[PDB]
Amino acid sequence: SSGLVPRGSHMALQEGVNYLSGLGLSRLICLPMALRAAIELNVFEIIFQAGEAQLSPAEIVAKIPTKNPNAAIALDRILRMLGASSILSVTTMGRVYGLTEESRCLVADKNGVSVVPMLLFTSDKAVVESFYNIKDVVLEEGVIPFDRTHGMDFFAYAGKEQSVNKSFNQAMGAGSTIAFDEVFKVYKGFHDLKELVNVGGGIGTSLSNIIFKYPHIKGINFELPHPNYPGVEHIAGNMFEGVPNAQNILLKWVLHDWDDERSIKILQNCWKALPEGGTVIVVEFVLPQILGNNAESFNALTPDLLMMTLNPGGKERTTTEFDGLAKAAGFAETKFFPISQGLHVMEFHKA
Amino acid sequence: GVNYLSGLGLSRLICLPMALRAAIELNVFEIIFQAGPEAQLSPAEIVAKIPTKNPNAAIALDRILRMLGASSILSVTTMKGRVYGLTEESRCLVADKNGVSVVPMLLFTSDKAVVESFYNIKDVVLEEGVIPFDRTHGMDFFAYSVNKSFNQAMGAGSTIAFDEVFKVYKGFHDLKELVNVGGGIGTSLSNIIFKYPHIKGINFELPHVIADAPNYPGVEHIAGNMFEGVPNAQNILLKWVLHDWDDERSIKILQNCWKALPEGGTVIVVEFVLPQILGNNAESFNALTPDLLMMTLNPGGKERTTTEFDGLAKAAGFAETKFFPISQGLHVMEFHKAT
Repeated sequence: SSGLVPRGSHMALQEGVNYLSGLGLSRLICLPMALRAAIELNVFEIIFQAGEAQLSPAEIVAKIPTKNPNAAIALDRILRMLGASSILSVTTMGRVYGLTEESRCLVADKNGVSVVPMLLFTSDKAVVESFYNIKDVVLEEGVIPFDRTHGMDFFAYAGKEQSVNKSFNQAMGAGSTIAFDEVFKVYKGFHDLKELVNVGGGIGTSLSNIIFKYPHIKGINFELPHPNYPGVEHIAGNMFEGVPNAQNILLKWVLHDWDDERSIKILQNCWKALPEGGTVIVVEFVLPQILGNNAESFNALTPDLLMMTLNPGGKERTTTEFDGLAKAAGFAETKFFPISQGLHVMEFHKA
Repeated sequence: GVNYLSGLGLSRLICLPMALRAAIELNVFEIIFQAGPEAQLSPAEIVAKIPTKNPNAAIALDRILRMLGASSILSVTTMKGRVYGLTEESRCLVADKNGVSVVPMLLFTSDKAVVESFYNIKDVVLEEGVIPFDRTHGMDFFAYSVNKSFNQAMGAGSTIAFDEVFKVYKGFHDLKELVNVGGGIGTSLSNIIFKYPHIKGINFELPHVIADAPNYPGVEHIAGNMFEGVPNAQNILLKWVLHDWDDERSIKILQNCWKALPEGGTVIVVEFVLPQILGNNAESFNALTPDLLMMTLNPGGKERTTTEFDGLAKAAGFAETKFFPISQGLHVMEFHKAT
């Protein structure tokens, strides 16, 4: 950075509160809805296909299935908002728009994975409608905002509206693939395992991907009664009643669905299923001890608030809190492995 | 190497306005303010001022406040939990000495009926002449609680804007006569004349609106249609009118103003303007956000740059445009008829 900056004298303060600047807080609702529209119009892939390209609104709508003659002027009102917010790069000539580091993740990789399914689910109408009632969690004990908004719970609602069910399933699948891609680069604890029981989790995709990379692991997928992957045996059951005997257990985004008392009971059922020397491997985002405006913080705060609206008993936790859960279930040794951006793998070791 | 893991954090964009709305509705910002200047309060201290039975209210509240602190809407100090205070932007969420804040506008732009319509904004790109609100709710916006939210949003915004106009712009002091085009029942013009009592005021509005209007000091009511003609007067006020209309209709209004003015007369225009270069700042979003709301609610209208406003005035026959920037994208513009 060029330039010499003297400490110098103290900046003179402005007088009064300028309420006109506070009107700009309306940017907070407009930006996510503008982003959602641009995702649904495929703007980011259209830009990417052009190659550090920057495209005019006319060039972008040329690739959108519309015949609306005013499409470009309409689209520019949306793109202007994304450019002002640094989601798109802008050159003012009208304006042309390109990708930024922030928006590269909206373009699917070689294997078709991006963050788009997560973003579309977390801003889905049924979820956003329930966010209007998040304050009820403060005011009334035991109220679930989604249930109050829709008169049924999230999974009952998703079973009626298949559009919400596809959207949720694709979101969890994308997030899991993204997180495990990073886990497999950093975490070394699968290396010498011979058996792993996945407790919770769903269809068995994450476990099958572990066994692909660690072919000596014999997998068991343990799940509630409702696609068999080789080397993955499927067992139906309720983890609050018991867990099948296990050399090692995998808990991938399970504990954050449950309050402390229920998370402790899951881990106690894990403890009694393990032999001496067995391990629980926990994959979770961890709340940083000091929050700030950074990816580590928002990767924990965002699922925390979505949980508050869909399932307020669940919550995100700090490393200290995770260690507290482990000790309440009788584990005496805990190991923490930072992966990236707040994602951690934790090992709870049975004596 | 694309960082997809960090990109999952873009879901924070929907979480932040909903946490902010919850905190406004829990009255969090006024509770912090009443603790005194530079106060920072724990969640337990804030919950003690909120009527609730719930023994876990403080823990639940911290889940919302944490988000606003991490996003810089609240200031944060970490004790051994966090304490929260106001920042420059959240100070605007507390009423000032004149009783008003930006809260009504924030609550309207994130209101349920508005946000539900935002889901169909892509239909404006895809299908000619679709109005997102109409497709969402099966009827017009004015045909469609919500009317309360809308009126108070527009009233708070106008009150905040004009309190600043009056401080910065000195062009009302020596006017002798003023027509307010689209003045409603004339309240706003009456309040201008209260501040500047030498102005002779004319409230000009459609007949069914003026039918309900009371008598105000210094104000004469005249009924009619601004697209056919405007009353003769020395000066004309267009406050928040032109952004409701496309270029052709705006030029027609201004051509009617030009006809109604004497040589030397002026149109005074109060609007937010789009900056030439957009940035992550209120000067950009104070025009971008109304523009998106109109796309969802009032097709036809649009926000404009200063250069575009000059273009309208010159096309309507005015000889000079004169700009008085107020703050944060708000401008007064004078369009002068040649003498």
